[PDB]
Amino acid sequence: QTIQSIPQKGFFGHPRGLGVLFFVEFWERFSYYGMRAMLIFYMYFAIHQNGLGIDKTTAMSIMSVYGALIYMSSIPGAWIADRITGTRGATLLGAVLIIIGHICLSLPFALFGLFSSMFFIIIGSGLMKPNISNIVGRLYPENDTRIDAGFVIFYMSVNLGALISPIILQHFVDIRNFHGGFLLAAIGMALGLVWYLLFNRKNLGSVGMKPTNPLSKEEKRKYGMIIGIIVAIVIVVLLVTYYTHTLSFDLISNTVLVLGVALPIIYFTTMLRSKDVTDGERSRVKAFIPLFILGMLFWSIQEQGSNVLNIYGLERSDMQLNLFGWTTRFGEALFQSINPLFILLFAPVISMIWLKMGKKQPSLAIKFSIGTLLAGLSYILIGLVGLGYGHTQFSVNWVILSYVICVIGELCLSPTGNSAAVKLAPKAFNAQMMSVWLLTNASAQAINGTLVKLIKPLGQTNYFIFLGTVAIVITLIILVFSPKITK
Ligand SMILES: NCC(=O)CCC(=O)O
Repeated sequence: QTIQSIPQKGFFGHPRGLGVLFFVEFWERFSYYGMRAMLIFYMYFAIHQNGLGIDKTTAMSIMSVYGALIYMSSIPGAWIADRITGTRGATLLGAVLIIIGHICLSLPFALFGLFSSMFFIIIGSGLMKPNISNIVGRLYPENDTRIDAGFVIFYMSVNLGALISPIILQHFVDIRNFHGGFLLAAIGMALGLVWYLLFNRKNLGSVGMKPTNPLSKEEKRKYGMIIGIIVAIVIVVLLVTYYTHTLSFDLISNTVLVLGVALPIIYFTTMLRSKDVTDGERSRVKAFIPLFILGMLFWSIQEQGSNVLNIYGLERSDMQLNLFGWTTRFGEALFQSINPLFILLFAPVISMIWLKMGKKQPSLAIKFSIGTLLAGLSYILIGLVGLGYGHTQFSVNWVILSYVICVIGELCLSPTGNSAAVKLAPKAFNAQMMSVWLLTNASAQAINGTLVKLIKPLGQTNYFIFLGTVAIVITLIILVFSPKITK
């Protein structure tokens, strides 16, 4: 028994190990969202401002493609833990790779430093993200009802790190000390790794020390050749295009765009064509197709707050917060703190609205439709402000109001999708259903990598109105099938 080897109390009424992983996940998410908040400005700011001087659209595309690959890397990363290392080994290995990637950005390696950093953080996040979360659930016995509250505490560390790191790193953006700020994130991640190394054995015991489905001798040869050949094809294609001077980021963004649209098709088709899925379960998988489209439309607009809305605010607004006499300069990195702050303050509030309803509360489709409509309206709001003011500089309050309307939509959509990924999941395809709910974000980010290229031809203001309209009309179309989709 893995439960007999660990403490069952010790961290606010939950296993002591939830305390070790809260500290690790806080420091890892602190360094991730800190690095991310700075990265967009580090890329497109001029060389004389200590940036890389990359074209605005290419910097926006790198941000969205980087985010897509982090979520896609969870899929092979969960597999490596399930079949090769176990969840403990993948977490430790993944954490070490994330540290290397942050150190890559602290060094004066310009573009080599940027892409080698992304490479290490993509692989490391894939190995750490799904497996640290798996260990949290395995700390609880089969019939223990504390598990849901345990994850509510676990995901507080995620939003706490996301809130605090842009506030701390705004100083490094202001003085243009990008390397200094990226070293702070590397030191932040090092605290999380040292804490795991000091307290993982006595608090996590034997949980996750070995893979659940180990590979047989023949499978090590089979999967080794297939993976070996895929890693060999990617290396040569990138090397031949580099030395012939025909390698651009368009190669990476187009490959990831294909993966973003191909992966959801492969997963849905497998679950529908399987013989280990009942007629009742097959109808729920069919009913999650329009919900997947709504989730994708939601995450498309929400994730654009890290590379489109913030640059627009920095370039077109006054960047002067002004609320009931409280006026101060609004730092560009602090746009990334609005979303995690409102989740911390209003996630338990919206949770009590549904708990004081029970049967009165709306369906999964109505919650997914409310969320996508609010995300669509947030882009209509800022688009109409740009259209109304034109060349005139408007208040940063309008940009903040856009982020606030989008986070309110996330409070309706994000928890519903987590519950849908487990309730609508077939008995044999639980891990595959967690991948489709995860892919609503990855697919949206893969589309965003190419969707940002429409900003120059359409214009930044029309781009916001077009996306917001597309999101609302498709939501209202899917909303006419709300009684049908409820199965
Ligand atoms: N759970 C993490 C978030 O939702 C925050 C992301 C953001 O800074 O926009």
